[PDB]
Amino acid sequence: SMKIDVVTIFPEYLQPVGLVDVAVHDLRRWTHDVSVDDSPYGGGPGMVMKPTVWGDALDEICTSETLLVVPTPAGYPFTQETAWQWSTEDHLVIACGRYEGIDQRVADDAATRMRVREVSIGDYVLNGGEAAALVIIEAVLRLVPGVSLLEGPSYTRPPSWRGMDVPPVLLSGDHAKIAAWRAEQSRQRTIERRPDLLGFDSP
Amino acid sequence: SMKIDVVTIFPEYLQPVRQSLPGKAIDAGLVDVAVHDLRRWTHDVHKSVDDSPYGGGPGMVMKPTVWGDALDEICTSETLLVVPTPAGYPFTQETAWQWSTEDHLVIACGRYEGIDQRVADDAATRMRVREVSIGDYVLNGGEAAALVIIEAVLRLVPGVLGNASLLEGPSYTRPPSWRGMDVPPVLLSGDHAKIAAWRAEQSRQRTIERRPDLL
Ligand SMILES: N#Cc1ccccc1Cn1ccc2ccc(-c3cc(N)[nH]n3)cc21
Ligand SMILES: N#Cc1ccccc1Cn1ccc2ccc(-c3cc(N)[nH]n3)cc21
Repeated sequence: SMKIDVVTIFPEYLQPVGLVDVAVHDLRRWTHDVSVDDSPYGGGPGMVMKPTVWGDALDEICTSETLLVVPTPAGYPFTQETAWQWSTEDHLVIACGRYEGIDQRVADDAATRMRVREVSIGDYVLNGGEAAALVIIEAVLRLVPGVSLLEGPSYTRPPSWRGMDVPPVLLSGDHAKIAAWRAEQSRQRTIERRPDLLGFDSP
Repeated sequence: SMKIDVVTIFPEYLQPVRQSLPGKAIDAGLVDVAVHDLRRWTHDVHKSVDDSPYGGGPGMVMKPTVWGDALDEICTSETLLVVPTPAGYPFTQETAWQWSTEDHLVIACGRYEGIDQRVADDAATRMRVREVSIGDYVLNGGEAAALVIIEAVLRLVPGVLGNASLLEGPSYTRPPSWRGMDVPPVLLSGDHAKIAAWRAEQSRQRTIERRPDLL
């Protein structure tokens, strides 16, 4: 059983979402004035989300058992290992930022009462945490109980299509030769596309 | 001026993209994102898009015949065909910059255990094809990857999304004190050379702790 709460100023973006419940919360519901952001101390472009509104939202939503997940380009890497680790958690809260990010004290304050993970889902920049939340939720939930090397190419019928043949070994019924061909394809694809996974220099 | 076509058996998954597009960019003809149900190109009454893998194994593989027809209709020789896959080349910020000046992206979203490899291989004989991974984790299908790619690319196209190496360090804003934590005094010092040096050291420390691979 897992509960996931997602906090965002764009709850609509999360629409693409019994052993797991997912709830989406509008951050603005915790404002009192009739502004969630302000200019950065020390200068710089763009705006930063104020800690005040976040603190009130997280106070209500989180407990000491919560794993608070904060997407950010500056985070620790979120990998399949991370997804395995989080798949056995009772409660994930995903705090989705916008603008140029969230005041650091939100995470620092939260870490005084719960576990906090600032994470990056890849080396590119999004406009906010929502797309990262969808990625994290998908990668985690498919591993929940009750639900290295790159994969090689896959094929299905027909055996010949547009004059292109399925590799004959896959039609041979020889499990050992198929196992070996697939292993070779995987290691070949890994060296070509992700040499770092095998301990070699990146392009 | 960019056209993006997304092909998927879950067209509603792409709803957040069409939502996050400012009307001004659309009416200025800067961008157009269209989403297509793959089942429109199925051949049978059961609208089949998958079939068992040659060589055996778990799960299912998406049929080449259906994808071939869809891409034939949607793509041209000028198309950059983007195919998300856990086994792809890494999609990075550099990739996003490169793709941001393309006239036509087509994103082919797979499900099940992926798409028959002949689809990409056939397409590559008449257009540019890019099999890409967005990170080292496994999704259920290509749609969340398409969302990430579209957002990372379109935020680099001037005026499209409303937005205007070492890791970035921490950021702070009002109030100067909150739950017992003060904003680092240096940021309020008005010594802008010192602030830059402080920020640089924060970046260096954070990169060491979180991403030593970058050093
Ligand atoms: N933060 C930040 C930030 C900093 C500088 C420029 C733009 C942004 C946008 N942004 C605001 C919230 C937020 C959340 C997560 C991502 C994110 C994660 C990955 N892996 N890429 N992008 C980005 C986010
Ligand atoms: N392919 C495949 C596959 C292979 C084995 C197990 C599960 C899947 C699921 N799947 C089907 C389509 C598809 C597309 C993109 C991703 C994807 C990309 C990143 N960076 N992670 N996951 C996954 C996709």
